[PDB]
Amino acid sequence: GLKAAQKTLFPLRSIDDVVRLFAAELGREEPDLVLLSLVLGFVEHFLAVNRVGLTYFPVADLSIIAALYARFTAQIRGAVDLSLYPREGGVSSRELVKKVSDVIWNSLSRSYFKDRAHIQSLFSFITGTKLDSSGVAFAVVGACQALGLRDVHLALSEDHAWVVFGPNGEQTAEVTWHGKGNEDRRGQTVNAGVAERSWLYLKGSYMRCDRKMEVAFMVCAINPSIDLHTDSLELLQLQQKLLWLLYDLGHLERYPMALGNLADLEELEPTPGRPDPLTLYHKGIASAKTYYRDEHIYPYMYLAGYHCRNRNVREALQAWADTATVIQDYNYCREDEEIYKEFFEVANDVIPNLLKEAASLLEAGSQGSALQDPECFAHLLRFYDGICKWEEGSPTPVLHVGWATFLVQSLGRFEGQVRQKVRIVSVPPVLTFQSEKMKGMKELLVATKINSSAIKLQLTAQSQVQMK
Ligand SMILES: Cc1c(CN2CCC(Nc3ncnc4sc(CC(F)(F)F)cc34)CC2)ccc2c1cc(C#N)n2C[C@@H]1CNC(=O)CO1
Repeated sequence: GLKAAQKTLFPLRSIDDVVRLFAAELGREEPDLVLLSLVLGFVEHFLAVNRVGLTYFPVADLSIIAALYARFTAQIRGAVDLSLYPREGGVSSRELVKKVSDVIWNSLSRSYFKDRAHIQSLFSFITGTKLDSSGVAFAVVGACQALGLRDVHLALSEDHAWVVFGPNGEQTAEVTWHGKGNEDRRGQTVNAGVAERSWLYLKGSYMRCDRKMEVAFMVCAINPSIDLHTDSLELLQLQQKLLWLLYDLGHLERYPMALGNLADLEELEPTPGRPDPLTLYHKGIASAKTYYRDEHIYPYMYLAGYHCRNRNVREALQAWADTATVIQDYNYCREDEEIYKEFFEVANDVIPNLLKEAASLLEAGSQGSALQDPECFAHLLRFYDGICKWEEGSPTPVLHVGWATFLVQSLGRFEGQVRQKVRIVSVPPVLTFQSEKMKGMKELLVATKINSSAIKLQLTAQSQVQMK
């Protein structure tokens, strides 16, 4: 349109007015992605990018939003000539989807920082011709909606986005980049990534959005950061209000990371009358088990982060052990570096800091430590084992660093008499290792004295010692 009914709430004068606009669109046949993203982007522009407004909330006048909306839709409609792409009866062709992706891609500024903040929305695309990676995929979907292509939907993994189209969403197409300067796979399917068991494509258990999940995505995509020290509290509150609206309407049911995002917000600002963060984290894991075969990593990472912030050492290590149990059924590929870096920091920064604080109290003489709990030691081992198994599914190993020095250190935080209580059982607390690297370490892990050189040899597959 804009249709008449889409315009009656303007001007938007408050974050509550924005929520009413999302509620109205979520009540329609198909919520208007372009309208909603433009509004979120406009508000974020004046609360996070250029804070020049003279009122608390940057009043959103219909004349401004309508002009931006008409600019987008006319750009897309003028550049994508549907007459050239006969549609098979509610089915978009791969050429048509590629054409929409090319129109978005070719409109982007030739040079900018692609990981800058606040370039996620259609407001940034229209005013700045800049988008970040997943913002390109979202803009393709909004453009397809504007063109009447009801079968084109956003597909989301835990670190990438693309589109699905055709009957039941059976065709996939890459429409944006991943990482930096990698392949130009635009227009290809994701079948190779699915078949290779790379985490980036979730073995095919990725999210296939309907339009209301596409609204949930843009709300998660809100970035309240003003700088590295300061968030906009008004943006955070808007994002939290919008996530509760989607929650109430049932649209986070199949969106684990949105439930974790909402829990993280509730931790900073508990909404009176709403469930606790811990309930939300477990709902996210429950969603991942129900809809995605328990193939997602972040539901457990959200939970581990919570337990870590609250110093529940046992429960953090349990959640990290669960994260590794998910990752072990993937095969490491270079495109998976983002989750690799997260595991690397957990192993080499987060866990050492937690166990160091535990060790200091225990050294003073205080009993009942997590360091005295063989279930805790077993979770630490399962965490390493899953990461090793993941790596073993790759082609070329050589994953240096972090791993050996802090593995040895973390092992030594537990006394021999605790480590010795874990039973490591082969198939065909109790632990079964899946990785060949940890299977070979079993007797080194329960020695009274941790043999640092032998453990490093085994973890690095180094076969030789210093000549002298
Ligand atoms: C909680 C959390 C976050 C937050 N993060 C979670 C994923 C969210 N993503 C998305 N959210 C919603 N929709 C989509 S859709 C999509 C794909 C698309 F973008 F392509 F679209 C992505 C995406 C973005 C916010 C980061 C690192 C975390 C944790 C917890 C832990 C631990 N334990 N860690 C590891 C760190 C390592 N180093 C440390 O110091 C401390 O722990």
